[PDB]
Amino acid sequence: DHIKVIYFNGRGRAESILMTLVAAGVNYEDERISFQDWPKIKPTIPGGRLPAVKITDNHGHVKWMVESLAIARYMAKKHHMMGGTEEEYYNVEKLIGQAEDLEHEYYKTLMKPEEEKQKIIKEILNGKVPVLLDIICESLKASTGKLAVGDKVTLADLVLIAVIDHVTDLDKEFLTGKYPEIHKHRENLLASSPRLAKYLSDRA
Amino acid sequence: DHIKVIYFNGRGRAESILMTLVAAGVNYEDERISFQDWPKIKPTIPGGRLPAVKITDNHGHVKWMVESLAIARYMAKKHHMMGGTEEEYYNVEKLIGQAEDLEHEYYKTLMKPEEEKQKIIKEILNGKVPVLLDIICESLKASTGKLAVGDKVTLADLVLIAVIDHVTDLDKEFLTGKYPEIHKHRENLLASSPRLAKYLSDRA
Ligand SMILES: N[C@H](CCC(=O)N[C@@H](CS)C(=O)NCC(=O)O)C(=O)O
Ligand SMILES: N[C@H](CCC(=O)N[C@@H](CS)C(=O)NCC(=O)O)C(=O)O
Repeated sequence: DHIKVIYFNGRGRAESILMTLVAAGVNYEDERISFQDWPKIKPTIPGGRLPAVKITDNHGHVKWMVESLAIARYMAKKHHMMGGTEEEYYNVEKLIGQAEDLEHEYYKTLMKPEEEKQKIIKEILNGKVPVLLDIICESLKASTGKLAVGDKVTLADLVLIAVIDHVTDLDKEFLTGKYPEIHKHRENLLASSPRLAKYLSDRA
Repeated sequence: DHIKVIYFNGRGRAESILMTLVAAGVNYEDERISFQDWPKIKPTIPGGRLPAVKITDNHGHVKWMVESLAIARYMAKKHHMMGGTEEEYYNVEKLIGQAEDLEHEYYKTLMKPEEEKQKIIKEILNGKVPVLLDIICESLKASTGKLAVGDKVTLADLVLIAVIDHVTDLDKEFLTGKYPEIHKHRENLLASSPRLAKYLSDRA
């Protein structure tokens, strides 16, 4: 199957999809759409929104998928990255939900004039952000292995790395000297997934 | 097992958990915590946040669960409400993600003075809300059965009903004469789940 991932230029919602395929060792085509080209392409995308995934097989079948984390969960399940038991499934989902909570705080800062952007950053960094980082640390602490859940890569590992990258976009040193569990998780994940480490280093 | 669901007084994040147990016919204890009693109870809750679920078996084991939709997904999976195939799993998750997007627009209106609350309501109702309602309508259209995904209740059905209830909290008539798929889905769901219909009618 040819898998084409269609998104805007950056690590936004598509990152969960990209990292899942990378970690699972699945080949795919990147299609980054520029702001200027979007109006033309928008009507050709079922549902008119990105990320979208177009899967084409060698017998002419075309499957369109939308909703970034639903795509990511589907692919993760296919490649045994959603937990091997019900309990591990719950713990995978628990960390995804916590990471997504944190992501929504980050979202508050987007498409705002610099002036109120810094006010929001200060608000969230003095409010919900450290609360969620600690809660995530507790989730990581409870793992029986080196990763979010056990010793094998799950979607939870991938969503966490992406959201932490957004936190450090807001304040580069926010995690410095703090949250040892999150730092250790990043080390362990990159150690366990050379494919992901290479991907993260290569990223434009 | 005794299942105790702990939340604040209302339909907020706990609703997905409550509706899942109701639809699956699982008995549980409701524990609603008042604003005034929260400070005392907060330290006794692992992670210090609600919803939380405490499950106690008849051999003294105590299991604590947090993160509302991770709990809901876990319970839904246990009771065959997350899809019967990978494709149905994806479609369940697609509608959950769409419904949660809509929920986050609703969240924008919370804990705001009446003045800017109405400005935000007008903004979202003229912006992302109708966009997401239509996208949800398309998801429903693509079902092979009467419900969100097939003919049997899934977590997607339940999350959708709860989020639509929040939209109508903001504007009672927003769906009137519009979004026929959403109206039909509500009818079909209540028809298919007398347990849920009774629960929704009884709600305080
Ligand atoms: N629930 C999201 C929704 C994606 C979304 O918000 N897409 C926006 C990203 S800019 C979009 O494509 N918007 C407007 C447009 O397509 O014109 C997902 O994770 O896929
Ligand atoms: N991701 C959410 C997080 C829940 C949450 O935001 N809980 C708030 C609801 S008011 C809370 O308990 N907050 C503050 C406190 O416990 O003092 C979930 O769905 O469970």
